[PDB]
Amino acid sequence: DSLAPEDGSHRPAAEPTPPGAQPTAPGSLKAPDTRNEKLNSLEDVRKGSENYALTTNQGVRIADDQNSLRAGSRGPTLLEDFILREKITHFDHERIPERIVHARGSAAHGYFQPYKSLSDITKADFLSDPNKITPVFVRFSTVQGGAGSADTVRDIRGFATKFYTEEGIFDLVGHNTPIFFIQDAHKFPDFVHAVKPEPHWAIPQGQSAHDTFWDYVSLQPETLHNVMWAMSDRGIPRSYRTMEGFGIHTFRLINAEGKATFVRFHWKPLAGKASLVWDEAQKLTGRDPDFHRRELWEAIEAGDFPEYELGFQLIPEEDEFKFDFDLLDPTKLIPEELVPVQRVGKMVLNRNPDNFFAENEQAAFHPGHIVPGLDFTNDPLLQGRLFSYTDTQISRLGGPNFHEIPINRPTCPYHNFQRDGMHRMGIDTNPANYEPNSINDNWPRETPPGPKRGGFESYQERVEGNKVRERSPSFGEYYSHPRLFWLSQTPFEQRHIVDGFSFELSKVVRPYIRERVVDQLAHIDLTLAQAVAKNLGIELTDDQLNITPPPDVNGLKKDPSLSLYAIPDGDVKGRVVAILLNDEVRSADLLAILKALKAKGVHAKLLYSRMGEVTADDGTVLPIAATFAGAPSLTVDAVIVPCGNIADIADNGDANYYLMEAYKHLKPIALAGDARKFKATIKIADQGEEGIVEADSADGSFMDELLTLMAAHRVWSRIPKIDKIPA
Amino acid sequence: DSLAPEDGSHRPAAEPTPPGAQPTAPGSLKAPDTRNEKLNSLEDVRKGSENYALTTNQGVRIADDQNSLRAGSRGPTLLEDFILREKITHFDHERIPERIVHARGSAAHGYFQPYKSLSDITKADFLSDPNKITPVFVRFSTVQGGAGSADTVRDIRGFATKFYTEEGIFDLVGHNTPIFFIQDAHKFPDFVHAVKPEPHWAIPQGQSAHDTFWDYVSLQPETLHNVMWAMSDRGIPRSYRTMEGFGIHTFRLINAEGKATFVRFHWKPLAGKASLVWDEAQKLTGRDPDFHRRELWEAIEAGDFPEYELGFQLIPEEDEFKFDFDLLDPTKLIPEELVPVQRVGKMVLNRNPDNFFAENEQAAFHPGHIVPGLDFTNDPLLQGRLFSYTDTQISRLGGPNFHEIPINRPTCPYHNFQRDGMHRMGIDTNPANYEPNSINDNWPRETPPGPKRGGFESYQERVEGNKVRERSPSFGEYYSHPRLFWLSQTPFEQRHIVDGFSFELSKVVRPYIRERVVDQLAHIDLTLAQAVAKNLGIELTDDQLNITPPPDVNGLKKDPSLSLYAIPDGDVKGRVVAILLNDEVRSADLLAILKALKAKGVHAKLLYSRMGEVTADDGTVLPIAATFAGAPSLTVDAVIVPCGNIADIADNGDANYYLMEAYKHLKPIALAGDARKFKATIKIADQGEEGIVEADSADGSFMDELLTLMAAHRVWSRIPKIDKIPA
Ligand code: HEM
Ligand code: HEM
Repeated sequence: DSLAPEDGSHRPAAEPTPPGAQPTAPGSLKAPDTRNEKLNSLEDVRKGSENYALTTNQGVRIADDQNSLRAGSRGPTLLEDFILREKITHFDHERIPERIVHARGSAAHGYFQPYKSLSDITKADFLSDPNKITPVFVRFSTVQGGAGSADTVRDIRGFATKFYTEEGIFDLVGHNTPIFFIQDAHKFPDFVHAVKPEPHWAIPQGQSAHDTFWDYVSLQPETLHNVMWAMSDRGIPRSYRTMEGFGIHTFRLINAEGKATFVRFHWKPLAGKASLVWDEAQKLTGRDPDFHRRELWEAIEAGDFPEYELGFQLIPEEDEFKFDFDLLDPTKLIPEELVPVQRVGKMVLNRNPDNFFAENEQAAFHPGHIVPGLDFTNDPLLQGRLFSYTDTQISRLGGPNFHEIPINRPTCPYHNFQRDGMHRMGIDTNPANYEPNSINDNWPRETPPGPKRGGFESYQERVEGNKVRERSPSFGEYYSHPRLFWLSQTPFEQRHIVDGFSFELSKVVRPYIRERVVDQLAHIDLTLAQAVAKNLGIELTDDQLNITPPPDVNGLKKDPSLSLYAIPDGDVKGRVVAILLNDEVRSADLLAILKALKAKGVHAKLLYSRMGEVTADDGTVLPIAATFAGAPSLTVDAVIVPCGNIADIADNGDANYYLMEAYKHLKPIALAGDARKFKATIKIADQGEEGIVEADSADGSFMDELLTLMAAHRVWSRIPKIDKIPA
Repeated sequence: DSLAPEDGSHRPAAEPTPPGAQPTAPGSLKAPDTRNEKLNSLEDVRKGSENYALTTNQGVRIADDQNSLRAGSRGPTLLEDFILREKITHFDHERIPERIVHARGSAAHGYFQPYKSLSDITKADFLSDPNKITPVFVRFSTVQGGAGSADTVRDIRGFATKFYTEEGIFDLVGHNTPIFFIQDAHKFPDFVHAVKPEPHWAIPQGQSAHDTFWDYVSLQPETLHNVMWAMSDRGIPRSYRTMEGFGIHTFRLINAEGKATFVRFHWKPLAGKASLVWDEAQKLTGRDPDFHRRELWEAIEAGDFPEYELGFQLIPEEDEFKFDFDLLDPTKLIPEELVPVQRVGKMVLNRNPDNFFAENEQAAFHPGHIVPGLDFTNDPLLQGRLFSYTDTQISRLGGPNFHEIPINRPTCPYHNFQRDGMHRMGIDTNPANYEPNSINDNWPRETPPGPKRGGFESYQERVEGNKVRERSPSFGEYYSHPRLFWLSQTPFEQRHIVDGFSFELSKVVRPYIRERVVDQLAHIDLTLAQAVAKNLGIELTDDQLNITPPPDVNGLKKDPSLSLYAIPDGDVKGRVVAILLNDEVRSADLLAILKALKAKGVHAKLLYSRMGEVTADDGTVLPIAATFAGAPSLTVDAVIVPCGNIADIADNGDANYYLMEAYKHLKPIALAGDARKFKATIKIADQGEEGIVEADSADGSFMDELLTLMAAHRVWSRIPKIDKIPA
């Protein structure tokens, strides 16, 4: 029709812009100059729209897209209307099955680059030269919930990276904790079914807090280590940018001379580590179920690119048997105090997709997708994974040509004798469809193994044993890793752990399950169990009080890299602040505030009790971003309240509640001049307290005190005051 | 190993029990004696479990289900482990595509029964006798969100009913408002795409508060009427039990003599109409995303069975053109003040399913499944629907034999010449697979139409017109029904409509879209338009202030049946109350309370600061159902606080906050004896106020006040005081 506004405000600028400033858009329209080899090769499937006629899928122009063909304008719809039937038919078949686990996920494009050559330890081409740039596609996700479930639930997180290398696709499919719940792949459907919604009524969504999950845990102690990680704050991250990444299993690195080294993969966040606190996370699933997906997308649009460092834990083959635990057991970690992480390269995420369904929903990752330079090991969880990812993709993606969907295709060449199958795209001209053949002179040909561009050959490991269905005796210890984890947390992190267990077990209906869990906790640590017991109204038996604790792990009694906050690594860039306005804000306060924030790279959200504009005291006009109710304190990292006509909002229930909720969730609060009246709303002493920044006006140290607290992420010293406070 | 507790507390009693007292279970173990003819025919495929051996799907007993087959205890997994591959293969293929629309839903079994014979107006066998019972299967749902989205979002609700009649299956596939958003089926994909998550980032989940939906509404004024319904409290029901249901389309009833009568279908809830308030509903999507599903399962387990009256709006064929609106326009309703609802029968839901996937997820409903005695009309929306439901079940359910999935099978006989297709169950013995045939003497055979047991014949309506793609000019009126709806609401209902519009338009990023929507509202009612506009910081122009309001609907100024609350119809039976405990409860108070609750069928939940138990002053050991934080006020209808050691919970942040939320959300609160100390937390009344029940002790008088308030659902008179409460 020609319906866009003349002034053209229906379309966002194609340049970096702060969260909420402009409408978000497909990646190639927001950042058309952000390119890589993978992005460039997708140009053959991209479709525009501007200046084109509206057509059927066969290319016939459509004259009327508002009506069906009928006999009379009030008559029956005719069967001969092929335009209507095509339109509704495509609509009716839009959906494909979601992923059996990790259905909910958010993705982006980027690139990886090695810091130096690793030709000494591996012959993988993508790690061989500091100038080789490798394009990546990454998907972050939850585990339990469906694709329409919420982002900030309590759960393990997935971290999958598809490396488009020159010698093949390499998929590193990891998680956000260094261990998994079970030892053998044979139990995966059992563990998955226990955590997922119960089979009679399909409840509950996105939660482990129900009878069957805890039943399975109390009968299978191997799950205790990863259960400790999920009940800690590791289970509710602040953002996909601020969590750690792990491969979990021990793999092999193979060099040109044929030597094998054992490796555990690590992803280290450059924005540091941060998480939410339970009541904020749970509330946040209602006020904004898409908070992580939204933050990821907006961070890239604003230029705050997620950056991670790839790291390796390296173990010589001769050291296979030197630890207290088995290296092939995925319920056990390798303490950084024993085997340091070597920082090897970096990944940067700098462009969003164009179409979620086509790039994200259809992407397929699989741990079996490795390259020459790498190899597997006998970890029994990894072993059964190799079977599963190829099999499941046959029904999810509809056939064996899933590698022909544009986001999954390699950028390097691929030729073989495989043919046909549903949805076949490639037209092969090879006269032969088998080898050995003389009709095409045996092409394509096998290629011997070598130091570069050679064929894949498996490491020749020795196997000796009988065919048995049995667990290795070295896999039989379940309590010392959990205890190592428990003793490395800070005191306030231990408290959050206790509260996660108490909360979750309180939702378990059958009381005997709660009691058996508590018993299992008494084998890990007594203080932990006494504390969980008292919140559930349980008494420990005298026998439970004398259980002997498990041993140290190779002499360690703590490892600080297991805590989120022991060794702080905060980075305030990309964090966001809430500024609550009034109808006559002191513009001198506002300019000192906004300029300090921009200097550190922190975003501001200007809030008010209605939408539209507000006029500052010097006549300056401020556009309002959202209302107090529309952008709750759950969404910001800290609150600033500037001087001005404070009586405008001193009596508004939402403005006050905004300060009580943030105060409760331990975020820093700043009050300028008469905005100090608000201290009475949160029971702050006249004297003041750590975490509340207050001054006569918003000037000098005001902003610097505020930004120091933001780098410390939350105000842990206030824990003691929040139990009162009705928020 | 891993067995049940000695006391048998792992299993639920097979008798009606209140919500939360026991673990929920599959319907056939919870109510073995509840039967109907559909439930009994499902006996062929129900599978048990106690006392059987674990096997593969080929029936081979499994010796060890904890491990994979490997070469040695720490060796590689063997390809020949067929037990392992069968187990993982089935898991890898568990998911099927979710429903294109209405993916999130909850179902139950029950039966329908007519009040009188309706053979003067219809030859429909299920309506011909008061003593004839028809088994039904009903599915309630949201529209927009995926299958793992939350229950209490703002959206339209689906109300689908499958009738297993003796002359075929009849599906009455309706909604909870009497009109739809659009007129022609050709625009369905356009409207659904605008409301669903945006295509570049897949945000937002289960919400219409985003740019593409308001864009579409502002350019298609036909949608305004159902947008009014959605922005009112009709968009957020308290329960599937407390909402109305409609077929929307005008349909036809045909009697034995061939006479036709136009009909609109209604469902009237015998528990009455009731809804949440927005703040509550949004927060409840985070505290329990599965609330409507839970509540339905639990009401059926408690014996508070969902019951509805089927009603008909009947209009003679000669009165087709006697209204100011076209009867075939699905964006127009038929005021009950003009054509009353005749009550025809009752439907009762009395049993949950055994397996949610097998019965709820594979069920297929379709508005084209009618039986002799019913017929269609030329409503252009209805007409397009007939193509769609059959088409989409071919991919969702895998082939053309979906009528052979047990939940979908007819209980009457079905025979024809259709053969083959994927997963074909029935083995045909008929030597012929075509007709006419002489080799089987032509059976099965066609049956002529008649009064009972006849073949289907369409009503022979005259069709006169040219083949055009054109909207009837009679459908070109968009503003008088929304005006009629606005003027029939109570004043507090009106405020909530304004608040829903303001809230959603505040989330639209492109400001010109808000302005256009507000412009459209000015054609309906200038008071409504002005209220929304003030909240968005928008000034109406002089031009807009002089828009002539639309005309009346056949002389009506208003119709009270369009409001939820103008004519009170509430029932307290099945509602739930929170009782906040302390460590020394006055047993006398507690017994007066529980007795009265039990007399009216009101359930109770005893809450505390920890789980386990408390002892009342006389020793009546009280088991705690959940904590304050664990079962928030959002999930109950009213709050009671008994006397006792009140200093136990007087300074508990959670217990004070609990009363402030219930107060904000207009729920009745009862305070006894020293519990009156809590009046300071909700800072109000010295002499008391309506909505707050106080007394020295909990007696008969106290309880009757509280029960009279609960029958009115919420305390509307408290609206003007909530704006100042910080909660
Ligand atoms: C170390 C333990 C494991 C980790 C870290 C892990 C990680 C992941 C991640 C991140 C995804 C989502 C990929 C995406 O974004 O599309 C995924 C999917 C999946 N995983 Fe795993 N997983 C583990 C164990 C297993 C096991 C033992 C099995 C089965 C034997 C399994 C079967 C699957 C399947 C079937 C999918 C869906 C794949 C698809 O639909 O493309 N996983 N896993
Ligand atoms: C008055 C308007 C409409 C109403 C009241 C309505 C109602 C419903 C309901 C209640 C369901 C869910 C059934 C279940 O529980 O499985 C549903 C699903 C569906 N609707 Fe409609 N709908 C309407 C308009 C349309 C239109 C115009 C189309 C297409 C032109 C359409 C296509 C579908 C499809 C394809 C499904 C999924 C069916 C399945 O997967 O089994 N609907 N609709």
